[PDB]
Amino acid sequence: MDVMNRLILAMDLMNRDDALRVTGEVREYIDTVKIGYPLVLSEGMDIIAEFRKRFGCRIIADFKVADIPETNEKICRATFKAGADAIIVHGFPGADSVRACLNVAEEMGREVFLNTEMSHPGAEMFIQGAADEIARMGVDLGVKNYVGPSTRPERLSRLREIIGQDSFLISPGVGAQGGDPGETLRFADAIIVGRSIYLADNPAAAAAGIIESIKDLL
Amino acid sequence: VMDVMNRLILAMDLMNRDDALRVTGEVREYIDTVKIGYPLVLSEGMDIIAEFRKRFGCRIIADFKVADIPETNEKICRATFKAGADAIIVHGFPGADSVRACLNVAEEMGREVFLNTEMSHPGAEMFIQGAADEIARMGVDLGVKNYVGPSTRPERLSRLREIIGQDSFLISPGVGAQGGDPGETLRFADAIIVGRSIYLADNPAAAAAGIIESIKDLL
Ligand SMILES: O=c1cc(O)n([C@@H]2O[C@H](COP(=O)(O)O)[C@@H](O)[C@H]2O)c(=O)[nH]1
Ligand SMILES: O=c1cc(O)n([C@@H]2O[C@H](COP(=O)(O)O)[C@@H](O)[C@H]2O)c(=O)[nH]1
Repeated sequence: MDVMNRLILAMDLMNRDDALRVTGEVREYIDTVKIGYPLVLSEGMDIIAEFRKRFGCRIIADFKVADIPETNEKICRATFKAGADAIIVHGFPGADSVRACLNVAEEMGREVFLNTEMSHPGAEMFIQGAADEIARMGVDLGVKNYVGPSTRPERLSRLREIIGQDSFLISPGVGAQGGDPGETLRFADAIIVGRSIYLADNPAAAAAGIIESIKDLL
Repeated sequence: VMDVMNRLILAMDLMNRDDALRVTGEVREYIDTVKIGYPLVLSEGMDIIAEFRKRFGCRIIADFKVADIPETNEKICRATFKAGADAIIVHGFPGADSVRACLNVAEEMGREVFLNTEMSHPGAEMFIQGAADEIARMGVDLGVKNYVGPSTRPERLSRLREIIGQDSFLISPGVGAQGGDPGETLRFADAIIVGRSIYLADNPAAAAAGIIESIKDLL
């Protein structure tokens, strides 16, 4: 996956007009948008096709898929029907649940991203202790796309070690949650940025600023 | 706690609006509580919750397995309750802050949170099972009153009932298609969740009635 400027916009605004306007304001800087449940549950799955029509951007559906295999298959099918290029799935529910998603992605010509360790403080309770094993599970299953935490560069580096340089790694927690863009790109292929851009007085200048700060990494 | 008719919750995971409505309507006399998940919501929109409320006298539990950071969890819960869901189901494996985010929105909005503790499918054995007792205890500590646990592992369902106590409300999926027994599950759960055994049956109403006949002495 070739992400413009190594920068993925997390579009978590919850109304269509604002989401479209802000995305339009930063369109020159990105070509990949992560759309999650905040926007989809507020405006419907048709918003994905709308983004594709307006911007041609790739769409990663951040749905943290975390059900039994049978339900996971249905969720992926509905998601790809809506035009998503990729879906993000949790590894904590185990290998069968991940495989269910890989099957549908293969059928519809899409990608699965595996979330290995999350960025927020609560990730320390249960997820962090399982994270290396979840990463190895991804490797065993043939997963090629991963998500790991900008807020813990040492853990992000370990995840990169496990999955290898061939795998694709994206990383949220940059900006609002405290992660640094350049440090994160030592290990991740691309950074995910939400509030630092979409809540900024001037989203375009915020994106431009982040890009300026990592210009030597592009 | 919610008064679940016949201790039976329909898992409405058909992805077609016409079929979902038909089947739900056919079993309406047996079931006043419907679990709606992402298979149906992602296919037909959040307005499906509105349509079920309009058409049927049913409570709606939004099974969204909420599993994000606290800030995003808050947004998901707000949108879900705004749409008319009585309750939402959240994961505990992302930790206490993520659960608390959901509880806070539910408190503010006058709705309820269910916490998923151990899941019913084989893969749950890899990571979830080992965390499940602690996730349940965490729930108790956070003041969670409603829980989900697995019909497919009676021993685990029993332990989870112990941890959360008799006053807590416990619902349990994995009955029928996944191999769990209605009667045995109701030894520990307040209500059973049933999907395919009902919605894929030639006569969903007869399937529901048959489940209910099998547990008649437990009502
Ligand atoms: O570990 C993770 C995984 C995520 O997907 N995310 C998501 O990435 C985005 C981060 O947005 P923000 O830059 O506003 O903190 C949100 O959509 C959040 O749900 C995260 O923050 N941490
Ligand atoms: O541990 C769990 C938790 C669930 O919510 N579920 C959900 O309960 C329902 C089970 O449906 P069924 O009776 O068709 O197996 C599905 O909606 C599934 O997503 C589950 O099967 N196991």
